[PDB]
Amino acid sequence: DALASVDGNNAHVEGSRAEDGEMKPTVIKSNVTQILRKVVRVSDTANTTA
Amino acid sequence: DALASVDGNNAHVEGSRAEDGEMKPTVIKSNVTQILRKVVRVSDTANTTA
Repeated sequence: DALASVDGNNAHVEGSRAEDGEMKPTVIKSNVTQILRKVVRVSDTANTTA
Repeated sequence: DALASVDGNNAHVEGSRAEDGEMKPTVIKSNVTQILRKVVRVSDTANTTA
């Protein structure tokens, strides 16, 4: 919700009222996860010795 | 029933997949009966003779 860059040169009289304020909303930024995987298969045949 | 015949070549690879195998069923032996009959007849006269 960064502020507004409408700084400008606002100058009004005292005996007056608002002129269409510019309230800005928020900004949503979303993301998504990622799957990681590691597999291991060992052959007990080649596992004869230690 | 009867166990599987001696294989001799029961050599399998290391870290391999379990083969489907082989399951032989049992044998149903069946027999039937036989009727034995012995007949005799004496005409009420040879039975009275001495």
